Amino acid sequence: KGHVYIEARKAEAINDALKGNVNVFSNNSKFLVGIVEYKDLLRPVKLTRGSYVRVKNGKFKGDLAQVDEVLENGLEARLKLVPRLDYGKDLSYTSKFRPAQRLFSEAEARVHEIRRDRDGFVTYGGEEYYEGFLYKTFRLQNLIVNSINPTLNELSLF
DNA sequence: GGGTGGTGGCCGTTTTCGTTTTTCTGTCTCGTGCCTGGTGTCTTGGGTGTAATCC
Repeated sequence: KGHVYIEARKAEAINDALKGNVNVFSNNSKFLVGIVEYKDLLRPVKLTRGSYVRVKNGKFKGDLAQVDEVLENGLEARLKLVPRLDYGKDLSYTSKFRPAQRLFSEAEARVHEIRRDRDGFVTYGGEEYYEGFLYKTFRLQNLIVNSINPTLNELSLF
């Protein structure tokens, strides 16, 4: 970030390539690059099913999960979460007023608030609930699969 | 119903160039004293002076 490279053959060529630009610090702060480093400036640079992942988007941010099914297009990956639902207690959400999490129990939703499709698979307000676990189409940008440090609650649960 | 979009949330973040008194501290060209290698001055004695005559 903040570093811009221009491939020229003379210093004044770089000067005029960066001249006439207001998005450039007025200083001519330019440094040469070693032969080995030339290719190092253009180097471009772990998502598996059953991989423990966390969410960062919308209301369910910061919730660990399991990647369930990846779409053929390669942009959206299904997740297995522990729902955070209110059972119609205050329906008449964000990432700061959210109550705690708990696996879907069909009995509670039936008693308080529901189209049963298969055994354990419940479609509730556009949400997929398999065996009490939250299923929804999560965009790959919304999820973290690398560098996840499991917490105490995850050891207790996972 | 579903496409387009203001939106509230979330998320993380910088850059046009536009005064006063002292003591202590660290450089500073500048100077001086030194020094050593080419050189300085002495003085003896024999050659280079000199002088006549031969032949």
